[PDB]
Amino acid sequence: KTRRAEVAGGGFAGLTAAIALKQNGWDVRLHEKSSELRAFGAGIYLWHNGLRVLEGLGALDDVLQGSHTPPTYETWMHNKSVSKETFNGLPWRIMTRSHLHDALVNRARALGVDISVNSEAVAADPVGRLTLQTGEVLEADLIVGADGVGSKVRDSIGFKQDRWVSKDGLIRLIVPRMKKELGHGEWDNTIDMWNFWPRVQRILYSPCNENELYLGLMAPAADPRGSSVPIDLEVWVEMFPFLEPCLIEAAKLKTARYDKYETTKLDSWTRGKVALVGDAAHAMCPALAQGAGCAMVNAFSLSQDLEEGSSVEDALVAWETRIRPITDRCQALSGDYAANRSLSKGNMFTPAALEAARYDPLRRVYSWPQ
Ligand SMILES: Cc1cc2nc3c(=O)[nH]c(=O)nc-3n(C[C@H](O)[C@H](O)[C@H](O)COP(=O)(O)OP(=O)(O)OC[C@H]3O[C@@H](n4cnc5c(N)ncnc54)[C@H](O)[C@@H]3O)c2cc1C
Ligand SMILES: Cc1ncc(C(=O)O)c(CO)c1O
Repeated sequence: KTRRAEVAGGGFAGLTAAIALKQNGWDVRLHEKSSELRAFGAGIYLWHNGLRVLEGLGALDDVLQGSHTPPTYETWMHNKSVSKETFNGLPWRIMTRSHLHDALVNRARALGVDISVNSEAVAADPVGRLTLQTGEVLEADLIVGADGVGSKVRDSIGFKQDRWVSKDGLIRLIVPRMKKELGHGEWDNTIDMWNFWPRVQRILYSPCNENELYLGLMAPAADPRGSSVPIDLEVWVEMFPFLEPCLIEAAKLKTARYDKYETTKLDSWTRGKVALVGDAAHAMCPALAQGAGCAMVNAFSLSQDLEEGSSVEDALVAWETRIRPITDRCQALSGDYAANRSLSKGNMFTPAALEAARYDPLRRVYSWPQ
């Protein structure tokens, strides 16, 4: 009598899906292919939409404790401040990835979500079957493909996919704030530090709390010094000398990686009893800082549509129809911003840019008007 769900992927999308379903009385098992539950990418921004998902998941308190809302989101071009934005009170937050992940994992475990590590999904059947790498076949009423950009769940079924890969990437790190050492300034702000001269180098400066600073060091792949890991300290200090104390700390991180990005748009997100959520369905450009935000909204919204008394297959179709346009629009605008380097101008968090952020998944309305 109890509905059973199998979720592939222990990232933000899968954990959100698992918690939301479990709260609604589903028996839920989650599979993570890695040997342990961990989140990579150093730091992350969430906004009102994702904070509302966290509220709905009962995971908000653990997130807000030990995370940070800057006094303002500031943009520089060539060390000149070009904008300071506060989004008319719209809630937002910066945190380490591990901080968000821990909150979600703790909540999943408190609810009794069955979590299997070293467990890899390699195929899904729309009739409600999930196959693991070992050969084990699991039957369920709902299968969730939350297994990231290279989703085997998705690819085992076959979806029409618009794929794009970025030639350029960035190096994302957590370092000590070194706040005292930074001297005079507004070092609690988000500061997006753009430059095109003398070279294309950018740092997104993102405090996570009183102890930890999230840095995104961005340079073209064709730049053999700026794209180097561990970081080429000299070329970063040269263009960002006011961050030297933090950059010296960053240079100690020998695990640093230069990560490129892909985007994904699919003809649909569903097939029978299989739903694709998160990057598996809709990986996007990071300009609007909404990749995980949309992923969490979508995973949460999936649980909502499964409460309507419909068959799982109909609920999944209804879910995509209801919730997908917010993501399609956000993904498109982020792509345009990225292609045009729009954020470099500052003042670009317009009402349209903030549309995904303004969405409240709990009440299903748009809040915090701009
Ligand atoms: C540079 C950059 C910056 C970003 N900044 C932000 C930001 O500030 N704010 C924001 O909201 N979003 C941001 N995003 C986007 C965000 O990182 C993603 O949208 C989000 O992490 C997607 O989560 P997911 O759970 O869908 O996928 P993933 O995070 O990829 O997680 C899937 C989980 O999949 C597990 N797995 C993979 N294959 C299998 C398998 N076969 N079987 C079982 N498990 C499997 C993976 O190991 C992992 O544990 C950023 C993205 C990039 C690239
Ligand atoms: C929060 C954020 N905003 C914008 C961008 C961007 O691509 O301009 C990135 C990439 O790291 C971000 O992480």
